[PDB]
Amino acid sequence: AAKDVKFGNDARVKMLRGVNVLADAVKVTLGPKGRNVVLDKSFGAPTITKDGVSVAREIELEDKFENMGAQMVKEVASKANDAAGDGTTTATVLAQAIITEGLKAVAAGMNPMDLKRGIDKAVTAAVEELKALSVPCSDSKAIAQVGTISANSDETVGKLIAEAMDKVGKEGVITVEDGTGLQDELDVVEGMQFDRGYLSPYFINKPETGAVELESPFILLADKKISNIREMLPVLEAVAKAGKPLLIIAEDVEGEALATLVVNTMRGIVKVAAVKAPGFGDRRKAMLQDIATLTGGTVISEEIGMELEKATLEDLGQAKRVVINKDTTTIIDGVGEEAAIQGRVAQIRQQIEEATSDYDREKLQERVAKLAGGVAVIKVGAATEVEMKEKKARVEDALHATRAAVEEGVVAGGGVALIRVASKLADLRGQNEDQNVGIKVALRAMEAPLRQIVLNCGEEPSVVANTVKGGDGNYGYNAATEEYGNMIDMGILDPTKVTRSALQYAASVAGLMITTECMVTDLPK
Amino acid sequence: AAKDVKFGNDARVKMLRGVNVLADAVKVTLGPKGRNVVLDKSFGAPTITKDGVSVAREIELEDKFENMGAQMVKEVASKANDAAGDGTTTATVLAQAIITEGLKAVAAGMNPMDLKRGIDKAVTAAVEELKALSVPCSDSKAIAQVGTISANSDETVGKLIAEAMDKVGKEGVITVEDGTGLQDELDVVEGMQFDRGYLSPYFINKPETGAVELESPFILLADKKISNIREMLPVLEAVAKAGKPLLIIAEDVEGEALATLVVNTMRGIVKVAAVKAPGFGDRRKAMLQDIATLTGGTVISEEIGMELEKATLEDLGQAKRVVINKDTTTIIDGVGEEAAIQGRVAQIRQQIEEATSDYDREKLQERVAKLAGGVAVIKVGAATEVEMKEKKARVEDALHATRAAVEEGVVAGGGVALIRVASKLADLRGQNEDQNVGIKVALRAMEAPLRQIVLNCGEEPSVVANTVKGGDGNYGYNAATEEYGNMIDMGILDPTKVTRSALQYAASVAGLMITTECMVTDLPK
Amino acid sequence: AAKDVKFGNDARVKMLRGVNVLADAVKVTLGPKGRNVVLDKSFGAPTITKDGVSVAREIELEDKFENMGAQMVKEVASKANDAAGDGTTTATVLAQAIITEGLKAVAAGMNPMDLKRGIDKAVTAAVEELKALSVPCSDSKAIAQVGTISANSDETVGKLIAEAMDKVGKEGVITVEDGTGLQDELDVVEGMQFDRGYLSPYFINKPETGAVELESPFILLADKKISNIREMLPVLEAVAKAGKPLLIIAEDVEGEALATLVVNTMRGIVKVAAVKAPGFGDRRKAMLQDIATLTGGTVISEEIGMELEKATLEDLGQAKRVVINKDTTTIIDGVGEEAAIQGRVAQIRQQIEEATSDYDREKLQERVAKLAGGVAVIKVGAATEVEMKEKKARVEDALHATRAAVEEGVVAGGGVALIRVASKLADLRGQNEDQNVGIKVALRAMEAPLRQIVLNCGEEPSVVANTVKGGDGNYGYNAATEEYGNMIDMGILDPTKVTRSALQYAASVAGLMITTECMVTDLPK
Ligand SMILES: Nc1ncnc2c1ncn2[C@@H]1O[C@H](COP(=O)(O)OP(=O)(O)O)[C@@H](O)[C@H]1O
Ligand SMILES: Nc1ncnc2c1ncn2[C@@H]1O[C@H](COP(=O)(O)OP(=O)(O)O)[C@@H](O)[C@H]1O
Ligand SMILES: Nc1ncnc2c1ncn2[C@@H]1O[C@H](COP(=O)(O)OP(=O)(O)O)[C@@H](O)[C@H]1O
Ligand SMILES: [K+]
Ligand SMILES: [K+]
Ligand SMILES: [K+]
Ligand SMILES: [Mg+2]
Ligand SMILES: [Mg+2]
Ligand SMILES: [Mg+2]
Repeated sequence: AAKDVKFGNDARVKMLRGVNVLADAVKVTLGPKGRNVVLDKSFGAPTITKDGVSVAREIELEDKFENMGAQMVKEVASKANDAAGDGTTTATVLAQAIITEGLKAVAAGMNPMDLKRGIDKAVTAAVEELKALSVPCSDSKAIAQVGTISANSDETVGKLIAEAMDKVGKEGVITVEDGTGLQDELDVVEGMQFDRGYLSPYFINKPETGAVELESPFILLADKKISNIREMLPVLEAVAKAGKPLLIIAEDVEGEALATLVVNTMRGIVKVAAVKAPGFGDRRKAMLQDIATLTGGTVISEEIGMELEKATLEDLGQAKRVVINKDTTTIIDGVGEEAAIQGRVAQIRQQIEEATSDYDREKLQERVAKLAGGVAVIKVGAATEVEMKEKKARVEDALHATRAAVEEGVVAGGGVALIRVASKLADLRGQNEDQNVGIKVALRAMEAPLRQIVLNCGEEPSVVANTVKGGDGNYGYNAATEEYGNMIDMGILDPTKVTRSALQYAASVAGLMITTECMVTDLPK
Repeated sequence: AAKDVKFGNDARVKMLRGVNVLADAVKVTLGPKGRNVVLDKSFGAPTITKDGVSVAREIELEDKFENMGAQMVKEVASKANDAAGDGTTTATVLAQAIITEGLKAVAAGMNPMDLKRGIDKAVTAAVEELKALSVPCSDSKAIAQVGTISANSDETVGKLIAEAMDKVGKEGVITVEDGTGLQDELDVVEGMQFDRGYLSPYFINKPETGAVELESPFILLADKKISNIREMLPVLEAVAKAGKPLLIIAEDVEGEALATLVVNTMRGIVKVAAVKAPGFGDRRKAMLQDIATLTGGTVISEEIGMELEKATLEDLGQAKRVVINKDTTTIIDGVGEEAAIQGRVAQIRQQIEEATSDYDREKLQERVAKLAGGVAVIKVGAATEVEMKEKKARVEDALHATRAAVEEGVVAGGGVALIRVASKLADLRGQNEDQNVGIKVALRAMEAPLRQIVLNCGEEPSVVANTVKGGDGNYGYNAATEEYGNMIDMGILDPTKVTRSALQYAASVAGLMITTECMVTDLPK
Repeated sequence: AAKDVKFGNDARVKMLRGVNVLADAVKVTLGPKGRNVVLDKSFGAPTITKDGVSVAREIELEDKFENMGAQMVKEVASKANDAAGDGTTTATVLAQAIITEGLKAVAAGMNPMDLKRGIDKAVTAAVEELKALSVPCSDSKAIAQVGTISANSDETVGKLIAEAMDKVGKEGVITVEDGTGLQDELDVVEGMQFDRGYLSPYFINKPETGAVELESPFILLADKKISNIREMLPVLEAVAKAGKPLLIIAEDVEGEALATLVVNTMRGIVKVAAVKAPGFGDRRKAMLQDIATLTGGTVISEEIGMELEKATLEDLGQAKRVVINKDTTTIIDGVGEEAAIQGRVAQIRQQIEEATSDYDREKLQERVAKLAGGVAVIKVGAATEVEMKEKKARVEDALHATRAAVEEGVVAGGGVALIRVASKLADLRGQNEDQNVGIKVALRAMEAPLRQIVLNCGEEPSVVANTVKGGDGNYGYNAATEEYGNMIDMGILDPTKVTRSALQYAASVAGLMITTECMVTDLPK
């Protein structure tokens, strides 16, 4: 189709007007007291909301260029949120500020590549300083406060997350499902999680999750290197006869076996998800034995001398749910008899007092954690199905945020540590003075988040910024209570990973667009 | 339909504006550091890319004339890439420069035929000087670096190509297929390749390949000159009963046999692809015997005294794939028993120590290479299907580039040998001073590739050109590291054939446009 | 439908603008070095061509009057080409020149009929002088050069035509069909050709040919005056039972016979094509006997005493193809046994040494030529089906041109003999001075073809014309090599009939439309 082609600033101002309008609409919702926005409905009384994601979903511009600039900004904010979990409106504010400044600098006739270099290395140095500032978010209080701020001040969600992880542990998995009545319920069910996932994304029947999700499956358990589908065909027929999804745990699947597995799956014959055998060596065989006991399955290992041709439904493990991540797989409610699982746990424990090696110490700790802690299952109790989905979404958002905080730490929330680092990295410079200017652009733009928080709360952005500058460390300004103090004390915990990802993706999009010189779109007809 | 007819400069400016806009959009991606271009998408997030091919795929103009001029330019760049393998954006820059200069010179009231003569003979002289500069690209390092630059800096692809060709050899074939897991695997399978292809393009069921591709076929092997389909009909029925594709390897197929073969193929009765018997004389019979052993087939030769009427499925050779090029056919995974193929290889080897003639020396070297080296089969391991296709297409592009470099050599990359030759052929002149002007046009425009590379990298085109002019030979400027040195050293290898084809097709299109005086299009309604 | 009606110059200027635009687009392709024209296509890559036929296929005008004027011009150029075989662009140049001159003369208030008279008698005198200049094109060299220039410099086509006619002869037919592989093959097959064709065009199932073409037909062979369908009804049923086309060769078919034959054919019962019996008298019966032997048929004559009711499929002749021209019929690959045909040939030869009369001498020469020379069948081998059709069209055009040159001779090509006659018939005058002006118009426009040839080659039209005028006879200017010399020697042969027909049809159209005073078209809505 005939195309409208733009070059340089022609496209750039076109992008930037849409970006700025998008963020002008979004940033009013930043902070605990974001400004009201009435998303118009097709019918009836429209919906009033106060979060950046809600409005960002409801935006389209007649100007195709402004619209697509908004589309890239929304895309990059989504990229951040995937690696952040919150700060979505904060990510939008950062994106607008850095994008607008970078486009204005590009229009100033100065080097775009140097802008990108300065911005990127400044972001790397800021990530390093945040990691230095990153204190480990491990305590149940900090986890509760992370689930609080992530779910827009919901303490109970983070508190229950901390309880579930304490009950089950990291070697297990916490899963969220539909609640029965109106109250959530947590169950430490018989499951496990090992750090081996699907060998091919072709097996993913739930592409949104990035993990194969099978309900009440048959679980083949192989401690062996597999090369041919001829050995596997009777098992495929057996599983297809009962109409259950199929999960393979093998030491290796190679060549024709995997090829015909892919062929049979794309034909829809069998729902097959094949993963690596956890660990290596004898530990792998023992862990397969734990799986076999928990799911009522059996280990198919050549050391037994038994072949895969004669593998049947009882031989294959049975669970109620399995989730096969990229390099991780978890079993939820293994159908295998629970007292048998207890006997296997006692077997692993007697193996524990037989071993003494610290490597073996931690490996057996992991095994007993997987088998006994099982899987945390959360059933969200809510009244209306719309509130059911709302609450569940809050729950997984807080869960992802708590994982990010555990793995990256939490800095003081409210945007005050940003002011701290601005007081710190005010001296950062690049190889070219253009890189210096990009660094200073970043320093300016990165105080904007707190500024917009205070603005939407109805108070003074820059005055709060200056007063925080007067302080140091966690000294800052609760924009909800609007009080100066230690943000950690009043529970405003923004994880290191959240702001880190938001800033990194904002830098990525700003640099990429700074280096953009032409574009092609469709004609406005 | 009523037509918009243009004459002379009326059509010419129409063409040239589209050409110039096309290249203005394309050339920003030239070099290792091409400029960002956001191709728009029909929905959601558009596509950010940095290569001229992708953007060339996404361009259409409302102006019919500018659009259609850009269509010829895209076509001619494709013609170059077919005979080049890369330099696509380089070919686009060359095409714009030469075409624009030639159109301006035509508009200058000056002889177009002389322009074409000057441009063409200058391009021929430049091809001669490039061949003089063409150093043989035969070593694994140079092949790896060709696969690197062709795939936009991908060393591993060229390195694996060098390994595969060392394992299999020239007399075999390297084939790329879908991988099973996430890592590629290379197999030296039992196949072969001889330099005889289809006698009629009608047999090509894969017109894009220019080669008949048959999967698990029946392979008739005839050492005889066929003339009638009456002898062939029982074989056709036998092959059609089993539903396999059919590949004839005959000394000759003539008259009624070929006619009714074409008729039956048009009716879709049998998938028949007939090829010449490799070589001539007794060597041909020996090679048919090698094929018969490798594919489990039999040689149908009149010297045995047996007739073709009694040819059946077991008699016909069996492979897993066959690819019949224009004058070349390769067999991939011959179903014939492998130890039998080994016995045949030992037979050819004992024939080797029976012979002593150098002609026979090399013929038997070729035979043993074909039979033992077989076919290299590469299964590209990738996660997502989109990245699967991306990686595979990179692989075949680098493969075509490596073949071109082997058959033509590599000159120093980055556009520095172009500056060398400009310093060299600055004295080239034509019979008419118009031909001289065309030659000087070529000399000017041919430094533009490096200029645009340095421009897109963000640095000075003409200053780099001058500094290279100060140097000689492989002295030049890495536009990625942006350093002056020997462009051969850091792997910047542009094959002789790539730039040769790009320049030749640019000259062809420029001369054709220079000689064009009128054109007819549809009315713009 | 409501009509736009134009009178006199109102229509005439409308006509002339379309004619002039058509020729302005076409004439750039005249000569061996015609200018490039890029026919813009609906999709993909447009088509670059250099011949007037291709561009003439690609023209339509929004102006209804100009469009339909160009439609008459294209029609008359087709009329010329049918009676010429080439000079299509030459005919277009002549048509534009004469029409434009005729219209500027009519607009001068001067007699149109006198213009017509002058033009027509000038064309007749020029035809007479061309025939005087016409040297017989009979040798294989001249035939090869005719097939060369006709196919735009293709020597091999004319050379193979000369070989085929030497092998088969005038009394046979040279047929061109699809080749099997990639090379053509010539076969002197058992056929014949006699100078009697269909008695009714109703029999023509191939109206484009003007000849009934029957594939593998049943050939009734009669030596009798037929009057009734009753005798043929059993034969019609016999032929319809086997589903073959039917060819009658009878001394005469009259009245109800032919009428109900037409009825049965229009009902589609039988594919009947009835022709005259060749010659008259006993020679006719003997020639029917030759047919009966060659096609395996039988002669149905009353001298035998046998009746037509009992005529069956074996009695009817069998061939593989028959082509029934207006007054000529040829048989290609008579199914009749070949050694039987040889016995019949020996029979005719012994008849030869029994006869002595020169009339009988040449009649028997013709008979033996028909029976032994048979039919030349050319199977054009080519790679692509598009190139197959291209080559077939080239071959048939060269064949028609060679026939025209054999029957009319060749004058020196390149347009130099036109300049010769302009030196010669400069003195031609008409009865009225208006007729004189028309004659001078013809003289002026007659040098225009060479002028346009030299123009498209990029050189001086009028200077070449003057230098040729300085010479005489075959002295002229090769516009490809651009050299002064003998056109006959350097292979540039333009047949007398080609230019004769082009000029005659140009004169016809010019005179007709000059005498046009009004016309009617549809309204432009
Ligand atoms: N008491 C508080 N004082 C100051 N800032 C807060 C407080 N509670 C939450 N915030 C910050 O305000 C933001 C709420 O904005 P919100 O509309 O949720 O956008 P996002 O979804 O991007 O976080 C959070 O990112 C959080 O860091
Ligand atoms: N390190 C380098 N220094 C200078 N030039 C390079 C370097 N690496 C690659 N190139 C050149 O840059 C070009 C990459 O441009 P690209 O967008 O791939 O266009 P194309 O597809 O036409 O090659 C290659 O043709 C290559 O010759
Ligand atoms: N070597 C030559 N020198 C001069 N004239 C030539 C030569 N070869 C061919 N011609 C003439 O040029 C014409 C080619 O024009 P072409 O595009 O084929 O138009 P047309 O199809 O009407 O002939 C021929 O008619 C032929 O008479
Ligand atoms: K909020
Ligand atoms: K590139
Ligand atoms: K021509
Ligand atoms: Mg929030
Ligand atoms: Mg490239
Ligand atoms: Mg011609």
